[PDB]
Amino acid sequence: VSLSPLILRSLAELQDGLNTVVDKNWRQLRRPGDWSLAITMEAAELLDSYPWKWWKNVKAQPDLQNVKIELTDILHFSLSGAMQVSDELADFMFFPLSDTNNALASFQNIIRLASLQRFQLVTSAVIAAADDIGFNLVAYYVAKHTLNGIRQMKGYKDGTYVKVQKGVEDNELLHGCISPFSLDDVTNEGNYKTKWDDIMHRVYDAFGTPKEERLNIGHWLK
Amino acid sequence: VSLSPLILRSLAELQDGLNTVVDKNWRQLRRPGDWSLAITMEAAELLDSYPWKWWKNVKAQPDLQNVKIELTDILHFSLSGAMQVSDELADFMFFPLSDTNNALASFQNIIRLASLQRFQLVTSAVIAAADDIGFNLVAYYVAKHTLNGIRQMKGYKDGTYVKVQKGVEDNELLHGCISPFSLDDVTNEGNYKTKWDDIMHRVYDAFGTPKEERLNIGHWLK
Ligand SMILES: O=c1ccn([C@H]2C[C@H](O)[C@@H](COP(=O)(O)O)O2)c(=O)[nH]1
Ligand SMILES: O=c1ccn([C@H]2C[C@H](O)[C@@H](COP(=O)(O)O)O2)c(=O)[nH]1
Ligand SMILES: [Mg+2]
Ligand SMILES: [Mg+2]
Ligand SMILES: [Mg+2]
Ligand SMILES: [Mg+2]
Ligand SMILES: [Mg+2]
Ligand SMILES: [Mg+2]
Repeated sequence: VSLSPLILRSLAELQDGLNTVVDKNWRQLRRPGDWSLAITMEAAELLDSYPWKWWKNVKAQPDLQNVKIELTDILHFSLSGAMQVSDELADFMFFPLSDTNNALASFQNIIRLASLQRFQLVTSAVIAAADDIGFNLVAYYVAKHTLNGIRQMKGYKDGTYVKVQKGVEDNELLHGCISPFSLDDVTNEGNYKTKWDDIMHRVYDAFGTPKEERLNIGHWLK
Repeated sequence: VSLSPLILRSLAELQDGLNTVVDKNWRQLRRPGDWSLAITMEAAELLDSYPWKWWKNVKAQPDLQNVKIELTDILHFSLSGAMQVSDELADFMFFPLSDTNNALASFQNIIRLASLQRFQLVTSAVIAAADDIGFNLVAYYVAKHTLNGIRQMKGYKDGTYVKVQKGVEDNELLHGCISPFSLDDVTNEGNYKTKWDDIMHRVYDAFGTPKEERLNIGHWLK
């Protein structure tokens, strides 16, 4: 249903920090329609994790691990949209999402909500989806946030980064960085920041980031 | 603005024939929401032909030739949707489409129209876009229709087809199959069918289709 407001605020802080790595003055440069488009396009990636096409590889299997990654990407963009516009559940999300027909309908409705700039509702939708599917959305967020920062360090913005190397997409390495961590670990009121820092360092390890280039949890929090 | 109704009807006939190659009973198996999803996903391909991302290869150039292909793909799906539901312009398309901001807005609005199952309006939008950009939509349709059929012959539906070979995407070969043909050639009331047949054989040539496997224009027309 919902995250603790203190956890949500820390996620928002991380998101602002990441947006600032991309551009120092992102709050002036970006507009709500940018985040609508970004969510639309991640939702298309999410939809394409399923075998929806009736004319192309009809017996393909759903990439349910990639679903987690794309929902996490949507979260980054819905947090970002919410920092620019206030929006001023059971209608548009259909459970269980393990049913492919429910997933295709629900994730198409995320596109509609994005186009209406209902970013907070999109955030609520992703939280509800992670609860239904049963994955650790907060831990996924911290891990992908870290990979996002790594990508920026390694030339994503100037077109020199390569996402798939030796048969492995960078995103795939995140699953094992996160699996040691429980839901309680990453939402505990007193100790969550240390566990987020642990996730970050596991991701930096996975990409061989030199120690001097690593940004710890405190870099991101206000 | 609009095509001749006789030209539109022949396109619809070709579309029905192609849909029948994919599945004999497509008219029972498919539902309007399928075509909405298909158009959404082609519109995402269309949007991704532009350098819209502010965090990833920011100085990339638009793939304006691929725009033509993706609009043509949308047409196939909007024709198909219109065969299942009646819908029972200047608001949602913004010219010139050579302006990237106009294109991103317009093509996002195609997604909205698709989700509303306004398939005839989507068709009108594609016709208007081709008129504005200045490409031969009918010739593009016939060429991609032919490649679509070829793909089905070569295992697209069972996952054995390879779209990009030796650095060239199959779609790229279509441009040169079409460039000899004028707008008048492919819409002339008396002779258009022969010119469509010519396009088809040029596409079969490009993919080395044995003569016995080729389907001529008459296969597709009622
Ligand atoms: O201003 C931005 C731009 C991008 N992203 C992140 C969010 C997603 O997790 C990720 C998606 O990158 P792609 O793989 O689509 O390129 O980018 C941000 O957080 N802020
Ligand atoms: O029932 C169908 C399914 C697919 N297509 C065609 C339309 C598009 O031109 C093409 C897109 O194929 P992809 O490259 O997305 O897979 O498929 C049809 O015409 N009818
Ligand atoms: Mg993406
Ligand atoms: Mg992806
Ligand atoms: Mg993604
Ligand atoms: Mg496609
Ligand atoms: Mg394409
Ligand atoms: Mg396409």
